Amino acid sequence: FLATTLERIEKNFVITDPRLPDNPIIFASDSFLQLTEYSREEILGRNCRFLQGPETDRATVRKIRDAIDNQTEVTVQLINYTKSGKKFWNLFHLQPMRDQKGDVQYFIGVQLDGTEHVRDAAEREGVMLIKKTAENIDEAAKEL
Ligand SMILES: *[C@@]12=NC3=[C]C([C])=C([C])[C]=C3N([C][C]([O])[C]([O])[C]([O])[C]OP([O])([O])=O)C1=NC(=O)[N]C2=O
Repeated sequence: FLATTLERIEKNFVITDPRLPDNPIIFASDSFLQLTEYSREEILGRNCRFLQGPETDRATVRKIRDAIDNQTEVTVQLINYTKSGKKFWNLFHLQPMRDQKGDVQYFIGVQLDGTEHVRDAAEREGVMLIKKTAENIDEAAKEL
């Protein structure tokens, strides 16, 4: 699956379609593929939960479930795994994308990878970056 211009935006993100069974990934940027080690054909049509593994905090996963069910934004940190099983920390931001009547049409997820759980200045700078990125992608996705 060749990258669309959207997917060549130089940021780590995915877009899912909550109309399709299990809210699957339909767009995944090249940097997301580089991070996770999967090809685009391997992850399209799958729910993002395949990135989770034994050390993933399930309490945090439930925070994300609740955000999606209530169609609201969330920002959390959790451990995720690459295809080859390497752990990374994921500073993750979710937000819905709404149409001209205000209904959610897609979800946008922005991921910032790190080697540790961040706090204080590193957390603040991380969250500044992922929120700004989410806004950029919301604009890009308006024409999908
Ligand atoms: C995945 N990012 C991500 C991006 C979007 C836009 C969405 C909608 C979800 C994710 N997930 C969360 C996952 O798909 C799921 O929502 C949760 O596991 C909670 O639901 P379940 O049914 O499992 O309780 C992401 N999960 C990750 O682990 N990493 C991300 O990058």
